[PDB]
Amino acid sequence: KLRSRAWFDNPDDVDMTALYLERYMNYGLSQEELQSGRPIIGIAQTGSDLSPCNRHHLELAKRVRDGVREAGGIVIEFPVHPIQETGKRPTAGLDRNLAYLGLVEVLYGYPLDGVVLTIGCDKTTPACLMAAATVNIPAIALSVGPMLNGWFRGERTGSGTIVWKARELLAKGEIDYQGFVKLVASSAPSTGYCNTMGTATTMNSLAEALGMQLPGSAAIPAPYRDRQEVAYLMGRRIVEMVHEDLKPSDILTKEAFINAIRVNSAIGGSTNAPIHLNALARHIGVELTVDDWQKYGEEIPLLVNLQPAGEYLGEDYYHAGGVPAVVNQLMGQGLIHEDAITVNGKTIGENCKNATIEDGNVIKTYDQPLKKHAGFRVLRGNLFSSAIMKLSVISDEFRNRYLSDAKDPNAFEGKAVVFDGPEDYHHRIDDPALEIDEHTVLFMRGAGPIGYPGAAEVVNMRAPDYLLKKGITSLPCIGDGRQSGTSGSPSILNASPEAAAGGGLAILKTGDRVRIDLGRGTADILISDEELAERRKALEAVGGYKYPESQTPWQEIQRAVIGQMETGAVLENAVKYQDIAHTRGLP
Amino acid sequence: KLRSRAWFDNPDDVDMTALYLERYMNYGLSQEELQSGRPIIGIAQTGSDLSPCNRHHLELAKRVRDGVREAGGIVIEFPVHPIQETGKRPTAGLDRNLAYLGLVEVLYGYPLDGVVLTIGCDKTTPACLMAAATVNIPAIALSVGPMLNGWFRGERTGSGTIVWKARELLAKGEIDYQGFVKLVASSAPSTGYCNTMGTATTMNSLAEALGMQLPGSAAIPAPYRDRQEVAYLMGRRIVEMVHEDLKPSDILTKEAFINAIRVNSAIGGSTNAPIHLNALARHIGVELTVDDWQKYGEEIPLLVNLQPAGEYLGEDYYHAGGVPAVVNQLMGQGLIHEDAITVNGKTIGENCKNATIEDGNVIKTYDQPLKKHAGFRVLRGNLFSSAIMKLSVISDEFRNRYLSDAKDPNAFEGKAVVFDGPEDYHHRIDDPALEIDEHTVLFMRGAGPIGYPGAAEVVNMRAPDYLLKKGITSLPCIGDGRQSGTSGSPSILNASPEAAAGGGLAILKTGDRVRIDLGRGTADILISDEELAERRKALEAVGGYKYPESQTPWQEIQRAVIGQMETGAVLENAVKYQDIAHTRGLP
Amino acid sequence: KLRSRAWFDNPDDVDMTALYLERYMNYGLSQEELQSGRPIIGIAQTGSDLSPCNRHHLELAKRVRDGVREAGGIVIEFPVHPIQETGKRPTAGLDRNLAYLGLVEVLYGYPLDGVVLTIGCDKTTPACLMAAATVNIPAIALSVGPMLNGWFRGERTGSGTIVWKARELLAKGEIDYQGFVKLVASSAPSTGYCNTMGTATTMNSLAEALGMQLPGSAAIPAPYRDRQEVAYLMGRRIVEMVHEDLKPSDILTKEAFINAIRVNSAIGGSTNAPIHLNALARHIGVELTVDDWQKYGEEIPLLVNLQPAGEYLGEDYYHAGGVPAVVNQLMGQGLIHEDAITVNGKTIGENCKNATIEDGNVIKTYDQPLKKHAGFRVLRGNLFSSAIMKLSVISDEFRNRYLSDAKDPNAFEGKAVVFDGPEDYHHRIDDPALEIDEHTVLFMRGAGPIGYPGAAEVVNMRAPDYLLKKGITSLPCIGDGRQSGTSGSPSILNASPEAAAGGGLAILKTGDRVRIDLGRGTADILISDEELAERRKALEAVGGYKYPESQTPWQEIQRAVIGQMETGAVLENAVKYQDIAHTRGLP
Ligand SMILES: [Cl-]
Ligand SMILES: [Cl-]
Ligand SMILES: [Cl-]
Ligand SMILES: [Cl-]
Ligand SMILES: [Cl-]
Ligand SMILES: [Cl-]
Ligand SMILES: [Cl-]
Ligand SMILES: [Cl-]
Ligand SMILES: [Zn+2]
Ligand SMILES: [Zn+2]
Ligand SMILES: [Zn+2]
Repeated sequence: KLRSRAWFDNPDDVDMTALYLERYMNYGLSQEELQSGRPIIGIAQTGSDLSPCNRHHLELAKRVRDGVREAGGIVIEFPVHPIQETGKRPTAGLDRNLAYLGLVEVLYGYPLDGVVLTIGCDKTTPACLMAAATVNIPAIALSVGPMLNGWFRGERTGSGTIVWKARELLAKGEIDYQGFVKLVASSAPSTGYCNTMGTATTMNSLAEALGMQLPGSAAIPAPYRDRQEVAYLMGRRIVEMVHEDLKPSDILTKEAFINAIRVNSAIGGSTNAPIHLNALARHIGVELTVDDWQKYGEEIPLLVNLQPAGEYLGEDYYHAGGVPAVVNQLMGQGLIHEDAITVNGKTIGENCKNATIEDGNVIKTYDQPLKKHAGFRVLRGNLFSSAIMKLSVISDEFRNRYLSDAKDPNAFEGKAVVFDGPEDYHHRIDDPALEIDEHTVLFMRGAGPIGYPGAAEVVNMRAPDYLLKKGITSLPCIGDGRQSGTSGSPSILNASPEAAAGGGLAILKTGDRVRIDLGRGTADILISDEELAERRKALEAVGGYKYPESQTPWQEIQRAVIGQMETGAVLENAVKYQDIAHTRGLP
Repeated sequence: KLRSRAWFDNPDDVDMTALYLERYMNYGLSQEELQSGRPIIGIAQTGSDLSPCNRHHLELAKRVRDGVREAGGIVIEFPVHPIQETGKRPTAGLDRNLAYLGLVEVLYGYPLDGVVLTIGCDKTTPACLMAAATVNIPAIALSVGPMLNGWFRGERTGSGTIVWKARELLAKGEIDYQGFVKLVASSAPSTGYCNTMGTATTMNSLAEALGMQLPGSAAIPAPYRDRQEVAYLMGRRIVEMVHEDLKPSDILTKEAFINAIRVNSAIGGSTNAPIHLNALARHIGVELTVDDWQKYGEEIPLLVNLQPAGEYLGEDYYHAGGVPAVVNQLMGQGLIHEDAITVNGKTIGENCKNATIEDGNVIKTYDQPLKKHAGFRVLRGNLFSSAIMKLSVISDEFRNRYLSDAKDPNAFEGKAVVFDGPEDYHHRIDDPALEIDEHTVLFMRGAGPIGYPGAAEVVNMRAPDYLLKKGITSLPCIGDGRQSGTSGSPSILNASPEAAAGGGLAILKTGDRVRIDLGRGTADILISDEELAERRKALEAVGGYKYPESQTPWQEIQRAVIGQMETGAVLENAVKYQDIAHTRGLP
Repeated sequence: KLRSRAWFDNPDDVDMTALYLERYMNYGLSQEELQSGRPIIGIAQTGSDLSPCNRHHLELAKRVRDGVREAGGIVIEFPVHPIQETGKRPTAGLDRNLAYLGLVEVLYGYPLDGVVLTIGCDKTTPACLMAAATVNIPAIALSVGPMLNGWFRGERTGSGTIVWKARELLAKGEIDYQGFVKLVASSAPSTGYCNTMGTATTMNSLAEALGMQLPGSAAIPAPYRDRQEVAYLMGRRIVEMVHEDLKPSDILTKEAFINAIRVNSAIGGSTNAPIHLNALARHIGVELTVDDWQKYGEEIPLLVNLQPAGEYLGEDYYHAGGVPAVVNQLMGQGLIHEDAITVNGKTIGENCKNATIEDGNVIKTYDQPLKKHAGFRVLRGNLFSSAIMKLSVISDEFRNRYLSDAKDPNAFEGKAVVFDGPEDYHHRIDDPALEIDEHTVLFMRGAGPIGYPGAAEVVNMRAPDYLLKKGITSLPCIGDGRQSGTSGSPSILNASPEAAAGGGLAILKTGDRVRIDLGRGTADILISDEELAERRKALEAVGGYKYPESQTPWQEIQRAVIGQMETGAVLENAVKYQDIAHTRGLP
């Protein structure tokens, strides 16, 4: 019944059994350990020098080993392909699908009965969970946790968030280029990932909300001894999960994805969460669209008072009660599917029914929330088939300026300024010839999965310095790229199809009038449908949208099969491989 | 001039520089270390629990770190995707190209000025060297080394080789199925890779002969303290190589490949060496064909008395003088390109001019060799466009039986028995209905890069047990797969194109007369050219050669671009990416 | 000039040089590394499973190694004998002198040119510094740092301090015996030592004030990446200190001890600091008495607002500016000997001249201090030749009750209740027959270096529960033992000579009137000098003071040479060994 026995204890094939035993005993494992029906537990290790965010997982694996051994298993630790958001060029999103490919190969083709997935930095959570979904042997995820709180002259400084606030304090002469480095260094005072509500905190929280972590695990800061005890408890549990055959497909049900969509809104989750969870849904065989994110999550209020939306940081999120406290608030409104089973063998409802808010400054009750209507809205129209807007970081300046007109409520119109990539933007934003005022919507195209190739976090553009000196902070930002989860920009992201894939962004000229109507969920460049096909005819004639040639073999290989962000930016030909450890391997 | 400064010390982009610094300082590296022009040295780490052969590299990296620090560099250790020959299913050759892809992405897209490649198990050497070739920043390779000698009742037992000798001592009732495990376990008495002249010993020796290791490094057994001192010396040297900009393209010249072809013959190298070095040649932009292997290497004699061809093991190879002693014997005949520069900054001729044979039982002089004419012969004909034959392991039983006829010298004819994969063979070999005698040539088809998908080491087939009980040991083996380097079978391997790619093997019927003529280098099934196209017409009509559907996304992705073993079984669309760290990234 | 060459590079003795080289090369060190005049740097490692407080030093040593290698040295890491305050029975003070003995043997008898001392838990700081003082090769100390702040329902909880507050919240029915464990576990949320102003924080701060750490090093919490960068900087510096021959005797001058006495008062240092620094003074050959502590430190105000005296914890102490900020406040009053050289090669005055208070809630200015007159007073009389009183934790309840009488200001009298050890006290304190009221001074005898043997932290006795239920919290505590540095008890400690050494405590009967006069610095049992010798005659006649027989060989060996706490509780025959690396070895 244990698939590892086909390698280490196969009486029908004496020759090959002796071959695997010989190699896997050369650092002291005994024949009896490998031939006594003990679960072989992989640790999918994401920590290294090259991934500082996840590096503490090298130490946490020691506690995992204690739990596995004690429970009767054997650990085989092995590496996941490196991903690092602050490091990989041109973009670390290029590499989520590559790490997925390799991890599928290890889980499928080696004698592993179960796996501990070490998650942390932005894309390691989906890469690990996607591969676990495809192979579908029992799997449990362990967050490494955020860095400790940053401290600067008595105030909390958040990683990532302090950058966008210092990039406006530097571009206004109020901060030099040397003290800019000190204010940023203060925000990374320990090991762990981003300590704001960035993509990493989002995805690790959602991994718990999905049922893939022990309750309370996601929020624990990396240097806390609580993280080390949880690592041990997961080592014990994954062995029992093997005996129970508790698989990702048993846990990652539609109602688990619904719980995660609603927790995402309540915690202020990143605009990257729909990309990664739609990816995961497809790889486990559950249907989940961008429209589901609006349907289940748009009207959920924001409860977690964390930067960039709020004031506090990861340590405070943990002390306040973390994911269980958030789930418990949603349970009080009947907005949690409480019977969804989780890795610890209990339902999310049983795990969270007694979770209280332990700090009311950091986590708000549902009825007195931090902000209402904090989910995602999907915008459609001639600009793109889908894009989403981060409603949780709309400020009162943005609300009072743009969303306050009696002629057209919850809607605005303005002039469009288009940049073709982040380099084009960084060379034209401060250019006074552009005449960027209070009625301008900046566009960023060519930054999607195929165009960049990435996709890259380049949409949260800053206003020109002649507008930031007058007092205009945030401006409408729309693009076919992404943004950092730590961004407090209420941008219109993830436009699908991208420009390089025939999206309407490809034919937008700077100076065209555009109308973003959040009420009717539309996003159109105000032009003729006749002139629309004329711009597209001239495009196909002069060769399609222009974007850089591939620079590596993987760039080229991935560009030929990758789909759009709307559906997870997955390798499209990989999705047919379902439950491959048990369906012999699938089409 | 150091490419790492674009990440850690880029005054034009203050924002992003602060971002990389923040993350890479969170385990204690100082700003000064990262912003003082110090070479950033990657360690491409191949050791893990999942790769027992290479696992000691986790410990060797400590000595590498000492050398890099002392020389003024900074180490960033990161993982290579796991490959393990005794472990990966269905074949570890499926994963050489996947590890290549990921390592290209790390070297190209991270702030690395140079890299230490940790090599060992069969495919880690080419995977690491291929990726280093594509990116072409300074790189040095470190072998982990073989396991210690096996000992069984006073005799040396070799890993891999003891299996083929116990698989014939078990299939003849002279060894049970429990004592079979003990005789094999004795051959793996420490950490390290195979201690015979297998693929790992071959490829690690060739890496030194190519100029990519310090002289004397390849042969050192893994547990020897000499291995730890060499690791430190390489850490020092890679930093100097960065200052000198000594690149793989400077070292991997045509004449380096010629030196390796000739060292391969002298050491008894594996039939997998042409696949991996033709791959490496293409990835560095040097021309190298299977015909070059015959042209430069066929007539070189066998000098190393190691199992499977000979008697001794890896420790003895090291004590006898290792690669330098072999090179020095070839230098005495003027058969080494002595001016080829190597990683230590000296030519291979200067490194080896004083290397002596220290044990004459283990390494023979050129003039009194162990065997003559020990290289590869290329066979062509209607069976395949190319295949090679391992001349160094032809026994006197094989020579006296097959290669001793006055009607046709150095040639034989016989009946063909075809198996479609290793499973078909293991179900028909002992079948008495086959009537396999002294005039039978067994064929193995469907085992190539696309068919298996692998390719897999399945050609060294054993004779039926009714022939092994009479006294017939080795039989002619021909196929479109590979064999283990530890095999003493003089097989005809690496047939290109494979059956699944339209090779002549696809239309061979069991019972057809075949003629292998080593004199004229031909290999034909004795049939009509008219009937040849008829069998092929019926094939294309009934759908092509049959082989398993892909089981994973990577299997499918790789099958669409992988080429044939004749030209390295590389990803064909990857070869256009040349010197991509300096040519901006290449087409 | 490097003493390590007598081992590794001694041309006069070829035989023995080859012997040491052979052994120390067996894990890969080269002959050239050991025979090229490179400083051999020991790391005196105090971390282990058995010493949780110091265990992170096992990880910090990696950064130390980077700095030593980079600077041109070689690291030899070796262990210090385990000491652990929360762990060793019957007392961890028994083992400070044993760790000292062993570390002297390593530094003196091995080829070490310099040493990094890893300090942390209470007694590792003096044990390491004492041994470094005796041998006197260049030495630098590295604190591991405190644990992170404890958090319980929105409030800071300190390790050790939360115990004394929960031992009074448990002994009053307001806390059960299970929730008692949770409130204490919250105070230890990471690796590191006690996060209050306990003995560890005291001694590590004083090690910096003495000049034995890089400026700013003492206060850094253990999990902060700042700790890892400082570890690296010390590895670099110790190599330069070897070239400069900057020795403990150059740094630990009388004026360094004066700086530490005054910093001790300003930070609220533990009553154990005089024991350990008088020990260190004697081992380096500087004169320092308990009277010096009063003379130089009594009138210094308390500036650090840390538990137990104040509100904050170790992280806040670091953010506020740590030791340099405290030194800078004392410099502003001319109370620092600013020209005392420190390990980094600069004077303490140059290192601290620009150190500012960064959080005014945590560190107070000298002129608006937290409390005045916060040092130690020495009490003498017929009870003991010396004892000290912790003036920084005298509460207003203690001040208003006891130190507020017009008949005798700053003085009190009361009834004496004597317990013979902690076991006797724990069996009699709550006994209602004792009738303990507002005019009772509790005594603890038999707890000194010889009696316990310890000495043990047993003097901070709690009031009976019938007094704690009425409202009487703190009572006068006097004894020949110690107390925890985390104690907010204004006790009279360290009585010398102890009862078991003939101190006046040995003849004190319960019920005797005693008069503690802090004004005249006297402490007498109000009895006749005639009756005093009568009680002592009856003692010597009936055999001396009673105390347990030795339980281990070390207990017995130490009892025969150990002196009293007044003079450091050192091995008295060890003090004559001065500068033994250079004076051939001393008498
Ligand atoms: Cl690993
Ligand atoms: Cl905090
Ligand atoms: Cl619902
Ligand atoms: Cl690694
Ligand atoms: Cl041997
Ligand atoms: Cl030649
Ligand atoms: Cl140690
Ligand atoms: Cl003074
Ligand atoms: Zn990250
Ligand atoms: Zn191997
Ligand atoms: Zn301690």
